[PDB]
Amino acid sequence: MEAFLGTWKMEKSEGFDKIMERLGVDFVTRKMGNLVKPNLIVTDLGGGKYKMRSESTFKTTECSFKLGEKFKEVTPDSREVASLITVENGVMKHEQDDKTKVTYIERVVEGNELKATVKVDEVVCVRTYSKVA
Ligand SMILES: CCCCCCCCCCCCCCCC(=O)O
Repeated sequence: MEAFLGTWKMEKSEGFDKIMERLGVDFVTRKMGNLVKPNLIVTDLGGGKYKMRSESTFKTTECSFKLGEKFKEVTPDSREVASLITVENGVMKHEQDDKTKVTYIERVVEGNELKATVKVDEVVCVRTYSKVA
């Protein structure tokens, strides 16, 4: 998790519309989701716990978790999901099961850039972030 710590600003997004469409996100929310460019703040809480916070004009969302420990998450579009985050060969692997679809998120860091790949069924989205601090 150490590679992911800090603040990251979203620069570009591709395919997020298609992800939201597949997940059943409603029209108004999708309009918002396609516009916003969130920050992502990843913090070490000690004791193996971490927080991810996402700030945007839509809302602030966050979650605190330990690696390899299933937890309840609410997504930004207000689905209740069962989530599980691990790190494997440098890749943060974050699954979200909403009981209809499983969303697979992979985050990777190379230098100043964090790339978040989001997959639902065959749909692929990539969101690229730059390091702020
Ligand atoms: C901040 C905009 C929220 C818009 C609502 C979209 C809800 C779809 C949820 C997809 C799961 C979360 C994807 C996070 C990807 C990332 O870290 O950039």
